[PDB]
Amino acid sequence: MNIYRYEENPLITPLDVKPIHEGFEVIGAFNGGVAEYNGEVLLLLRVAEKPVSEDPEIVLAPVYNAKNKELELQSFRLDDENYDFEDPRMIRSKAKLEGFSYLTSLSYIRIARSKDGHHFTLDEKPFLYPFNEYQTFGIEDARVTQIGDTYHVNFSAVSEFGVADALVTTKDFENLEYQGNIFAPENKDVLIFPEKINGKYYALHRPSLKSIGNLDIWIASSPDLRSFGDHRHLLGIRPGEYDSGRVGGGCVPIKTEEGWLILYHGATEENRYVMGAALLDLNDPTIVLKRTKTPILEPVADYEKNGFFGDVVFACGAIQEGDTLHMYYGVADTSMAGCDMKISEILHQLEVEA
Amino acid sequence: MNIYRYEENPLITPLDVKPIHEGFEVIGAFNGGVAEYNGEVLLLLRVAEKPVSEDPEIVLAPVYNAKNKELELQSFRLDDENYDFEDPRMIRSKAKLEGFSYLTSLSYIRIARSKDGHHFTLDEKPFLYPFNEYQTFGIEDARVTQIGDTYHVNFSAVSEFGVADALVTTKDFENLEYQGNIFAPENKDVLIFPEKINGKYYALHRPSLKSIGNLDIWIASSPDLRSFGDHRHLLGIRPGEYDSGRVGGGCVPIKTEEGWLILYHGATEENRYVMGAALLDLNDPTIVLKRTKTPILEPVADYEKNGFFGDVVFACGAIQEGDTLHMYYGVADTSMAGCDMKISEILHQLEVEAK
Repeated sequence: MNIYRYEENPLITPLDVKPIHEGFEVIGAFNGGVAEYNGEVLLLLRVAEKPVSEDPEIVLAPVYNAKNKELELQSFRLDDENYDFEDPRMIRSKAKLEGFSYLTSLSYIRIARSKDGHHFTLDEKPFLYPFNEYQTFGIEDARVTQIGDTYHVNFSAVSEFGVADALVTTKDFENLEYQGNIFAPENKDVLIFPEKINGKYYALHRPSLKSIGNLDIWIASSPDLRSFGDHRHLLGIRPGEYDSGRVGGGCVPIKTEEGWLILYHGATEENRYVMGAALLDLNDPTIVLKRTKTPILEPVADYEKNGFFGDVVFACGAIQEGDTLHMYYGVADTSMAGCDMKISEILHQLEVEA
Repeated sequence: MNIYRYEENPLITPLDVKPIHEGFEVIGAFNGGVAEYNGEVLLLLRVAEKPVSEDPEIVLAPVYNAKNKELELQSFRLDDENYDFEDPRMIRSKAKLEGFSYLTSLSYIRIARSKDGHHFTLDEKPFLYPFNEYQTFGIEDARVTQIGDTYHVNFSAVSEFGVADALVTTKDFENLEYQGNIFAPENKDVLIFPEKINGKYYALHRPSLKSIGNLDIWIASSPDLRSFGDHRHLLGIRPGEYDSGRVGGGCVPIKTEEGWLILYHGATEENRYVMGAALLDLNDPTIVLKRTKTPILEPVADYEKNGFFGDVVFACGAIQEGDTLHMYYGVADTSMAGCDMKISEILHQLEVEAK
């Protein structure tokens, strides 16, 4: 189908971003949430900073102490027989390889803006930086849903208490109002639907489950975009397919005449991430109508295959201009890319494959 | 504490309950939620039933099929090297001992009623039995919060999609309105506060967490007791204490002058379960004022000891009569017991140990 990868890709890399912590290096500027504001495209970049150690035998985990309001560093020996360092994103206990003790970087959100959709300038300062006890290991992967004049910026809040999803609302990206953890841990990939639907707001989410249950997309309703309920299972993993390991919401649901168009990410058990699509009923989005059998975007460019965590495309937002989607995505957990696609052609793939 | 354990304990045991599934045995009638209705104490018992296999090399998972509305038992060999059968409650993948693929029992809720608080009679039939795709492995551990004339009966909904917490409301225990999964998986030990508090309803909860986080009590607010938000961490585990392994909500929060009194359960890593207490700010129950350092109720009577993994008391509700709390609790994973204690003594222990 028509995938127009921008000539300027990758649009924003770690080389474009200077670290804010002394003794740290920027390892990624990625997974940007996407908004239009005052005539410009905004990307709410996840900027990941890693504390550097001169000794190759030792690695460091950055923890924001919320009580003290400063950054603390926990050191580890790579040869510590109690820990596993094989996933570069995390420092895992050998007895709990399904989770993590610490992360290897600390993230926050920084805005970049563009007049043309292709060339971006960073705001001078960070936008959201860990500010409470739910964010000590970082603020990640901000999504943005605009309803009227209000932008709903929701993001993973990672701490020793779990991975929760929290919400900040704003009309101007300057005055921010904190709305709490809208989803309890363990959850992430929360996408708020862009309008009230038959008297209820909705959001996609993605419980991560210890005991039983796969990494599946769920949906919840809400009277006010603060509290959520009537949780339902929506889109499950598919063994042997591109989304055999996990699925999660990607972009904000796109209203079409055929249903809500869901551009979601899927990964295999080997953590190769692609984008796929699904279509939900317009009036009751708890109903799934169609789903792709093959991806709409895969990691094929060199900036998508090679990086901090390779073989990843991870779209966290897009701007609709008629039939065109200007889709922005993380690549390799390293950088930001852009592409244009067509709604009509995604819809056509859905009809063909379902 | 000066606990008065009921002379008739254990009040209700598996021997008192006949199985509703052909071929099964009742293995527990326990963890009962507690309500007062029409001049009687109601216990919303969790009844757990296990199938009996003709072949002792085979164990059966009693799974409810939500399309056909009946059980479809699934067979597993004890000698199957993909599975671990060492926790008799579960069939576990050897690669995922922190979870389960199946349960070896299936639970539902059945009411028992008493005029005197001590002698109970079962309702003829079940009250809540798996009825959707979120309940295929059972309905467990129902709690009851009465607000005015409405009873909020919330419970664990176990399936292949996860362990969620779901809500049914009723004014008479006969006409029930299903309100959906109020908390997403993975959650349980949900206790709805019995009043609107400064413009919001509140519920304790207890996220179970795969990646990072202990088994800690959280709290959430709600405008309507259907949707919940502003999730906050409330009570965490404590290394070296009776609640070093996990905590969870027990009874419905009790309004006192001093704050909300939370009678919660705690367990060590060695799986001994006790009751403790905490006191929350009356106007903002997200604030914790005091917490016990020793238990309020511990397993010491013979019927409280010898659960499969340890001694267990597990209180899922109580009825207040003045200063007296008539507390009902699961014992040893199998049966129900009752005790009386004084609220003033619990507040007094909170004071003394918080100092």
